Amino acid sequence: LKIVIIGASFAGISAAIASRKKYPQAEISLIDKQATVGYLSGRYITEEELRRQKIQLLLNREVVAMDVENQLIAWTRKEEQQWYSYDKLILATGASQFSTQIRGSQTEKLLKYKFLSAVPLLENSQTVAVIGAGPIGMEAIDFLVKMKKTVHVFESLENLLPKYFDKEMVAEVQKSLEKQAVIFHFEETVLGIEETANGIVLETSEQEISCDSGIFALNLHPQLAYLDKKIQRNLDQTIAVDAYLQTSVPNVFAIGDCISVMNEPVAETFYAPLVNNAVRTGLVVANNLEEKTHRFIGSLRTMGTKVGDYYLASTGLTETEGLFFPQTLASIIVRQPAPPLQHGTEILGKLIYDKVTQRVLGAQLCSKNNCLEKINTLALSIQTGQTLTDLLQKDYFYQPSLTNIYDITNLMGASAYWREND
Amino acid sequence: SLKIVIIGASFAGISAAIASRKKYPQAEISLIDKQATVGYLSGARYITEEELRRQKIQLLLNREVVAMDVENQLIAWTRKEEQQWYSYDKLILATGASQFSTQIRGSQTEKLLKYKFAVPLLENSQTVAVIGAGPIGMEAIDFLVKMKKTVHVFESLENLLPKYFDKEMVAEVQKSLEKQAVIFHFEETVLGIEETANGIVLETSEQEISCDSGIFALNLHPQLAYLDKKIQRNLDQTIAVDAYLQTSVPNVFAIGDCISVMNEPVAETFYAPLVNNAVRTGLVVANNLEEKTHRFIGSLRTMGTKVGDYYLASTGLTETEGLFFPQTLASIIVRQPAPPHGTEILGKLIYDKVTQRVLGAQLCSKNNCLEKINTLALSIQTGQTLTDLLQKDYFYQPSLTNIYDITNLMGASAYWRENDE
Ligand SMILES: Cc1cc2nc3c(=O)[nH]c(=O)nc-3n(C[C@H](O)[C@H](O)[C@H](O)COP(=O)(O)OP(=O)(O)OC[C@H]3O[C@@H](n4cnc5c(N)ncnc54)[C@H](O)[C@@H]3O)c2cc1C
Ligand SMILES: Cc1cc2nc3c(=O)[nH]c(=O)nc-3n(C[C@H](O)[C@H](O)[C@H](O)COP(=O)(O)OP(=O)(O)OC[C@H]3O[C@@H](n4cnc5c(N)ncnc54)[C@H](O)[C@@H]3O)c2cc1C
Ligand code: NA
Ligand code: NA
Repeated sequence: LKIVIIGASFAGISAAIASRKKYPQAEISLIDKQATVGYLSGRYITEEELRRQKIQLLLNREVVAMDVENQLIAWTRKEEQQWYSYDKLILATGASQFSTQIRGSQTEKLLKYKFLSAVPLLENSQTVAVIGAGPIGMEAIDFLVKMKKTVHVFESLENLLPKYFDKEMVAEVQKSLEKQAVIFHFEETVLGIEETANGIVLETSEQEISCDSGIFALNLHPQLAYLDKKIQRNLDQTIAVDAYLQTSVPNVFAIGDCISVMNEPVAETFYAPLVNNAVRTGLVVANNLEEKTHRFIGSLRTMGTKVGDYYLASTGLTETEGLFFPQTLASIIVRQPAPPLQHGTEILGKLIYDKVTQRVLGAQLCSKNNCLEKINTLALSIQTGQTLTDLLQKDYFYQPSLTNIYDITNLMGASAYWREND
Repeated sequence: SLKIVIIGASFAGISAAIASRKKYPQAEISLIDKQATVGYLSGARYITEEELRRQKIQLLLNREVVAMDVENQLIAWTRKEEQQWYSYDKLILATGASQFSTQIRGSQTEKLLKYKFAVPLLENSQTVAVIGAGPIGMEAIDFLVKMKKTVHVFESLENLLPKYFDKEMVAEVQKSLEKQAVIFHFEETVLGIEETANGIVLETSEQEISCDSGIFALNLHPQLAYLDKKIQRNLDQTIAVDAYLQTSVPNVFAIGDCISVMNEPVAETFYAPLVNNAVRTGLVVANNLEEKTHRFIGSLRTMGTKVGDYYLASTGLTETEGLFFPQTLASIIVRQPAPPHGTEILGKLIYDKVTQRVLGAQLCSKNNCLEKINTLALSIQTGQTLTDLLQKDYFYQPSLTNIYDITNLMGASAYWRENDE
């Protein structure tokens, strides 16, 4: 069996490794347009580790073409094209193509994040623009605040990390950052950028702002030129796959940032470019290369980070995006002093559930205490179809010096349950 | 005007009271307890009488229930050596763990202390004995080591926290304590205790050990003398209940420590007097006083603690516990350095070899990863397979987690390992 994987990153390396365990005999090739793979960027595994695991790393080769019916792909190394055949093809190409509707976005003064590899332009900057307040955006605001720069943040949605939190859950986080030369512009889109000799002017749907330079923190898209046209694609240009991560054509699969994941209990498609989706989809394709053995469970955009002094975690549907779903969403917020027997710092928890079915659909957490791991529990609760009643009584552990009497996770479900009984 | 009466104003009882109020804003709710005060911890106030009072919860303290009549629905208590009767529409039994019970000869010695019932007897002792290496015993040892006493630990099972960990998982914690004058006697049961003028001698299945005093760290049982003999009970004396927490008689329910809980997947009925079992059964029973609406999920004996520099957590069946079940169980150990190069996180996963259903987990590390046990517990209690655990959602962030969560990894490792075979 010849398993060929295009993309030697999180998704691809996971698929490679997972494939090696399933098929100890199979010939496995990992292809990538880079000099070396194995490290995080802007060193979790060594080429020797892939090698010890009988995985051929064909680097410096950029895939440029495909032939689905003859089952071949073509890469271009040292100016010379070369075709390669496959029995199974796994697309783990990620998303790095910069595609915007911003006029004059090709300014060298507008840094495109992932390509980051601090930098002269930023150090010589006093005021910097950040386009996008998603996870990538907040990371940039963080490093810019450390460098003591003035920051202008542009976000089309209502609040910071909009796809993960509802306004009230991060209102304090924003104020916190506002006291640190961070200036927010929500519900404002960057329409164009004028390059001056010593800076840039962001032309938004509301005004013009001056900055010395800018960081593009919006989600990039999959560079899928090499893609065979017979392969079904989604409107947003991601590759369409079924619950087994197979493309619309025989012997070709796609994982990670290539595809659009699904939040099943609410059967809706969305693009969640996260490391956990990359690792999970990769480990799973490996068991569906010949037979539809294990359905991908889907994604809930589960995330956890730290913005300043605040630990923030999120998973599932936000109440805000509930306007676009059939479920009648309801929510409750719980405040409970941190685990040292309710004496510690406040922990804010929001739970989103279906008001009719009482199924848990989303959760948000904000605190100065690092309780982030609880998001993995809340995520599991939603992913297994629990109701307020189930969450309310799930097992949890108590220890007078380590926890509170009743876990905030269980309490979130109970509080919602009680409120639903008037 | 439903009159709900709750005997026992502790974790279980107070939870039932709170929950009963939520469900019945217009109900008469009485909380009865033989103590003077309520809402204090043990082992500094988690609820004030003023609080329960504000929720219209009739606090009837200094009253000890000594009898009840199921047929006519009444209970009787002794206040100031004068009996009194009280009626109820719904009665919730939430008394706790008090009764001292053991077949040890001479256990009546005054030199053998019962944990929970700076002590003179212990400070005058240089060598103290602890009977039981369960959670209660591990705390006594902790207390004793801090007082710099020499400790002799007796445990019928194979290792410390036997109902929570298999031998290899706590081997380093044992050595850790043995450097602090703790001497362990596993697979050794105390048969009798001889009292001397200045100490005790413990007759064991293997030898005789001298100590100045001893601590009984075995689980105490519910004081159910007042119980109407009409209520069905288990062999260990706990009160039997159906999935909705009702006893075998009309309008009487039992929760917390009076009760035995279940691990449905393996059809195991056991006694696990834990605060989490007390609180959950208390909140659930309040919804089944009339119609059976919500089945109590049961318990996995989920636990988390810290011994020395070690954080230990457990949930479900240990490999050793599994040997007691017909179903064949397997396990795998996973060592993952903590995030970002950090200290080792050691986890063991127990699963059904045939169905690949996750059934138990154990964690040990110098890193506080205990919360991960709540997640593993949810995986088991929810019926996940190794495959489900392998791909469950988890969050990643370079400064806080590893690339692939150890919880997911433990499931994947078992899956892959099973594939090799
Ligand atoms: C600044 C930033 C911060 C982020 N922070 C987080 C975070 O904190 N937590 C989190 O979960 N996620 C985070 N992400 C998202 C995460 O990095 C992605 O979800 C993840 O990289 C996806 O993995 P992948 O393997 O699918 O794609 P990639 O990691 O992009 O790998 C794809 C590989 O394919 C190769 N390739 C592409 N096209 C071709 C071709 N035509 N021919 C040959 N090879 C090709 C590339 O060289 C690349 O190595 C962040 C992203 C950015 C940009
Ligand atoms: C040393 C020690 C350490 C422990 N550590 C932990 C731990 O770390 N984590 C954990 O989860 N659990 C721990 N536990 C167990 C935990 O304390 C119990 O599971 C919990 O207290 C049970 O709650 P309950 O409300 O059912 O009973 P209890 O808390 O025992 O309360 C019963 C109440 O009923 C009253 N009562 C009894 N009889 C009568 C009567 N006849 N009439 C009127 N009132 C009566 C009593 O006054 C008492 O207040 C520990 C126990 C001990 C001894
Ligand atoms: Na909706
Ligand atoms: Na067995």
